[PDB]
Amino acid sequence: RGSHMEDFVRQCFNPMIVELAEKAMKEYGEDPKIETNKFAATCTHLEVCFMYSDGGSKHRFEIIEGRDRIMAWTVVNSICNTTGVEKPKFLPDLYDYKENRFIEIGVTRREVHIYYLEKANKIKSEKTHIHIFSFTGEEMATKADYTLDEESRARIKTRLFTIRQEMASRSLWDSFRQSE
Ligand SMILES: COc1cc(CCNC(=O)c2nc(-c3cccc(C(F)(F)F)c3)[nH]c(=O)c2O)ccn1
Ligand SMILES: [Mn+2]
Ligand SMILES: [Mn+2]
Repeated sequence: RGSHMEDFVRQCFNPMIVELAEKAMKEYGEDPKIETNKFAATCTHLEVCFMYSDGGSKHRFEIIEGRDRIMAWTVVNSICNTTGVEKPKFLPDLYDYKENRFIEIGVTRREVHIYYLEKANKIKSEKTHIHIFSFTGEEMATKADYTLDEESRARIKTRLFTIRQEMASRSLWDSFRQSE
């Protein structure tokens, strides 16, 4: 209790995103009061996922991340049963109604190369698109198909570097980097 990471997450991120990240950690047996770095990562991942869905058209994306585990699996069943795409192994983040594929969003504190390899080895049915962002402004997507336009993607990298900057200004970034 009483971690600077917790008060920064509550001050930096959206109240709804903080609430959405708290439920996800509660449900998966984690405690944002103590597991404060994973609390900051869950909030960051949520925000990026929400800006990404805002980058396309109105009915472009279906948001999977940010729903309770049971409701998230229900909507992918409807997506699989009306489109014909195969059921993803683990839960993804989005679905592309324009490109007809699921999307896996990733935010990393390392080389964009390593994370995607990790995210690719657990989805052997490589039908799901994988998209990595980085806190240093680098990105990395499947088949070089970065899905969105450059302006929407650049907005994501800008916000990511602001979070890393605010984290470092409070001497929190060093603990956040050497923990992923
Ligand atoms: C906190 O609730 C959870 C939930 C799960 C299963 C569901 N998870 C996802 O869907 C997911 N998780 C991450 C992620 C972010 C930081 C650290 C880690 C890891 F260190 F645990 F690997 C993963 N990034 C994504 O992009 C992503 O989609 C697992 C654990 N905790
Ligand atoms: Mn997810
Ligand atoms: Mn993800």
